[PDB]
Amino acid sequence: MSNHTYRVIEIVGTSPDGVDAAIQGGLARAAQTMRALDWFEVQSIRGHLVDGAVAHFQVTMKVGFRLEDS
Amino acid sequence: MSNHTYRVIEIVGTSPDGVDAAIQGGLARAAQTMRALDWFEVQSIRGHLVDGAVAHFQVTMKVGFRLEDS
Amino acid sequence: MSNHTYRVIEIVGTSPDGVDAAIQGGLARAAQTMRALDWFEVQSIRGHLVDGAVAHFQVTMKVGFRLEDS
Amino acid sequence: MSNHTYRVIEIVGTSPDGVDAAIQGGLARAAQTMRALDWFEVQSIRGHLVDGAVAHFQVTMKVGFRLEDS
Amino acid sequence: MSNHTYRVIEIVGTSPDGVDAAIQGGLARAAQTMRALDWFEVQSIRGHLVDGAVAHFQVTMKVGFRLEDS
Amino acid sequence: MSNHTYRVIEIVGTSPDGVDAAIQGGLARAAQTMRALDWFEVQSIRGHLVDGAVAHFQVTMKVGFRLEDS
Amino acid sequence: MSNHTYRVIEIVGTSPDGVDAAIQGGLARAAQTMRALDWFEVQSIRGHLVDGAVAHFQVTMKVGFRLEDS
Amino acid sequence: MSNHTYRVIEIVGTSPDGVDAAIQGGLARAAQTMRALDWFEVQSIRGHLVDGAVAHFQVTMKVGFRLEDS
Amino acid sequence: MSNHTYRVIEIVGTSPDGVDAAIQGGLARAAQTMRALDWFEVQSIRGHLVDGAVAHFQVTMKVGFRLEDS
Amino acid sequence: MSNHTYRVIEIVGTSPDGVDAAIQGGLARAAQTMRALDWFEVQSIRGHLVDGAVAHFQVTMKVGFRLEDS
Amino acid sequence: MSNHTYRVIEIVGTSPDGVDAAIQGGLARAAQTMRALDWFEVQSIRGHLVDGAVAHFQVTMKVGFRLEDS
Amino acid sequence: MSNHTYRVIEIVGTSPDGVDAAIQGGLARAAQTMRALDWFEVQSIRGHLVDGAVAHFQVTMKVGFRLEDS
Ligand SMILES: [Cl-]
Ligand SMILES: [Cl-]
Ligand SMILES: [Cl-]
Ligand SMILES: [Cl-]
Ligand code: NA
Ligand code: NA
Ligand code: NA
Repeated sequence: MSNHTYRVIEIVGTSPDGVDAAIQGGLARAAQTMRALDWFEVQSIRGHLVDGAVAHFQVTMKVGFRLEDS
Repeated sequence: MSNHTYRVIEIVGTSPDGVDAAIQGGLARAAQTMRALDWFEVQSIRGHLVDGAVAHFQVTMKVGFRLEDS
Repeated sequence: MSNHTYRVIEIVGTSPDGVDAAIQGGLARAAQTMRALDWFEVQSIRGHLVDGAVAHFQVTMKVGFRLEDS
Repeated sequence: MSNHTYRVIEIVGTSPDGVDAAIQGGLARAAQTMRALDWFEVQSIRGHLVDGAVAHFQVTMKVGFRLEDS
Repeated sequence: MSNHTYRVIEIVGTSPDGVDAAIQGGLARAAQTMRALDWFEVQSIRGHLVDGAVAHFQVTMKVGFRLEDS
Repeated sequence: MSNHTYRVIEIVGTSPDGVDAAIQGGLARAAQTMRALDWFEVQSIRGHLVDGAVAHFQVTMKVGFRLEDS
Repeated sequence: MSNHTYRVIEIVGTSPDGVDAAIQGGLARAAQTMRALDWFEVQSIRGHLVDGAVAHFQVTMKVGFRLEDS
Repeated sequence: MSNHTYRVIEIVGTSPDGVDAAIQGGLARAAQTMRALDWFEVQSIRGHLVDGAVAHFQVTMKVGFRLEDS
Repeated sequence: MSNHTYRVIEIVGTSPDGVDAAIQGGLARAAQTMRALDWFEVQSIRGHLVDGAVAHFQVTMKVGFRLEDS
Repeated sequence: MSNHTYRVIEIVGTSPDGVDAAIQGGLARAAQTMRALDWFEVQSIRGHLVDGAVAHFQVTMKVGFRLEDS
Repeated sequence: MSNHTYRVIEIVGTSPDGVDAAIQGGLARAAQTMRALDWFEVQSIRGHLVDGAVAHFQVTMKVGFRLEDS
Repeated sequence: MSNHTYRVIEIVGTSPDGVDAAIQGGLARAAQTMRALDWFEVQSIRGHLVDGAVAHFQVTMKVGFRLEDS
């Protein structure tokens, strides 16, 4: 690596099934329309409540991928 | 949302199961008293150990709800 | 101050009229039933949107007041 | 929210008329070509000067919007 | 611990005799009117001056205790 | 900028008329005897109270200016 | 405790099955060779991606234990 | 500067040479696409190792540019 | 407090006695020059060691005072 | 120094008699078995409470020392 | 050290030749008109761009020196 | 990885020739005695000054490596 640049994106996964589901969900959505993802760093784990249960988990994470062509 | 006001307190949720559990359990007691929980936010994930096993996951949280009374 | 023992709570004042407004309402609402609020400290400035205009600013502030000693 | 996958970007709105103004323009300009901006979050309040008067305030804010899922 | 929840409170101890006195003082006031306290985490050590000496030490700390009944 | 060596100092502007006001006075007062202030950066927004109304906002800001080089 | 002194080392747990597993996994290792660990503290949650899906989570935490005998 | 708006993204610059190189290289690709880079800000300096030698310096950066279109 | 302005500088206080001493000593010299010290704030507690004894406690502080001149 | 390299370990000092004692206490231990410690840095000040009073303070710090000979 | 106080100043070095040049440059300017400097701690590494290259590196650092006379 | 577990130690690199050298220097040492280090992470950049010039930089970072075999 001497000329390998990365782009760091921010997404917020959500799911009623917990942190891992949320992380997993958000990530599939990125890789979906984005080029080979490489890593993710969680920024925060939030949430909304209804009856008094976690309506949905919100896991903000930073996602990195490589840029290439030429 | 006209000009409501919110209250943010800090509860520590605990469970042997894991993070999700600890949070869910923590939010359980908080709601059992309070005034429709609107949102929560994880401050940290700690845990107590006995030997080579997690005794209890400790997920400290910030929960916000309504205070827009009169 | 040698017997002075203060208590710091957290609140989130909202307002469609900016930070100043959001701060002002929150604190007003707070005292409107609570004690003699001494000071406040801004934790974060956020907001919810609709189009490209802030429906309401969200200033969460830590507030403190002198407790009772005898 | 279980399919909701948001994207948080960062912007810096400027204004010679204070924080409120700087925040307002930034977000307006943002949506003026972008999607349905959900929320925003203040990262920093800065400013460039000339004499002893703020030429323009600089509010950098993280902004998020719902992505597309199907 | 599977169903052991905690509440995290904020107090500001004060004393002219230093950090430890301040911590000690504030804590006695909490335990005084509060249920069995469990731990405290210092948040900040501030102070006010008179002749040029620490009029009073201010040690903000977070205090945790257990919630129980049934 | 290769000889430009700036000095960053910290100040706290106060005002009963909100953040904007507090920021404005502080900087004005600063230059009213000091050099050519280049930029400023908000450290914290606080305030002292009386009833439930801010007696004066307290914006502490880091300010910088170009030093002298020859 | 009374005069106990503890060491805080820093490990990183990894697992294909989420935070809990990585947390649990990492500790087991520390326990395999270290005297009764007392507590852990999550420092971060990251993960490598060899594709659209998660290759495996990485939970980095600080583990604390005592030391005294003679 | 009337009331322009800026965009801040995050790139990771890499180089075996060192920090300076990694940043310079990172900024190279960022500019090669974007819209006159105004400023950058280092978020962290990381690096990959093979044995007893630095494989690649990794300087993550925040780059800001213009978005004041219409 | 009409619309005063304050100045915040950073001194490092030192003492073999302990934290309290180091701070008290640090504030001593600061005041011996400056302009009625209003408040202080501890930034960190460090210390130098020779062998198995604390050589000197180092408490870095932020001291604020008046600058509301004309 | 010139080409020295240091290790930073992390210990936790505890004492029934305040911060100083815990700080002092903890170090002594590190010194008891580690080659001339050079510096320490307070990371936190916490404490357990078995009642209204402080059972004992807990001061967690990072201790640094060198390593070179051959 | 029982009565050794320090002052902590803030400067922003600049240079087109990288972080080290910038650090080096800013420091010479301080020591130039200031009394024996003792240490510096980097606060941030920023920069401005022209053609798309680092017009100049900006390294904000905190500089410490001793105060003495009598 | 799959079930790997890593240790993060913390070293400090020093050099008369800037950040790179100190970074490079420090690591070499860790490598001299530690099994194939995998990654490093800059925690700070400081330096001692025995005069107007830099005596030598001090780069403190966290180095990570694995551990597993049996
Ligand atoms: Cl907090
Ligand atoms: Cl960020
Ligand atoms: Cl600071
Ligand atoms: Cl750390
Ligand atoms: Na989980
Ligand atoms: Na460099
Ligand atoms: Na003390």
